[PDB]
Amino acid sequence: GLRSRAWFKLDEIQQSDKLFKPGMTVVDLGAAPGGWSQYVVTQIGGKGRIIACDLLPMDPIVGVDFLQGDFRDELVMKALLERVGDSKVQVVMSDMAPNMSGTPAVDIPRAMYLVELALEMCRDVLAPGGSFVVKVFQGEGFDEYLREIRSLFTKVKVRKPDSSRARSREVYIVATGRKP
Ligand SMILES: C[S@@+](CC[C@H](N)C(=O)[O-])C[C@H]1O[C@@H](n2cnc3c(N)ncnc32)[C@H](O)[C@@H]1O
Ligand SMILES: [Hg+2]
Ligand SMILES: [Hg+2]
Repeated sequence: GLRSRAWFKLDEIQQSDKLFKPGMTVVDLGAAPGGWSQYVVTQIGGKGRIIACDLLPMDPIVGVDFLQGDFRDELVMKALLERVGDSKVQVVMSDMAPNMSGTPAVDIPRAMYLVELALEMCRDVLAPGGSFVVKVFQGEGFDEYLREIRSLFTKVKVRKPDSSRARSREVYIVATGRKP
């Protein structure tokens, strides 16, 4: 196809939630191979920019500062913050998901650790009034994580893009209006 399933899931979210606007600065976590950043550049235009990260390498994209490393490493955080600088960040987006073993009592804790890391970076860099979109799986830990996001944002929706496989346990929490 011309674009990946991931690209289509974000297009569906932009259609439903209107997160991306011209000139915004966006953080893209678990960016490889680049669908979400490629999509966001079409919305933020050439004057916006993205600071992206993945364990895997990916093709460069004009307007995207891409750092390849393990987001679980405190060091990689430091380097990502170096690319953000004093730019205000209007959206933090995360599509990170772990290598899955196939056993939920193992895969869910691995996945929840990454979205907890994504929320901690959101707390640290997202500007007041900003948005956070994160891939999360149904199951253990989902209720508490959603409650925490609801306490930090003015509006929160749980989206299941039509492009998301019906068999997949994933959903996307879409939060807008980061509270003061
Ligand atoms: C569903 S894919 C991302 C697809 C991407 N949104 C796109 O549009 O191409 C999930 C990504 O999370 C990344 N990931 C998982 N654990 C990570 C970690 N510790 N640090 C950085 N990226 C991680 C993976 O390497 C994988 O590329
Ligand atoms: Hg990275
Ligand atoms: Hg936040």
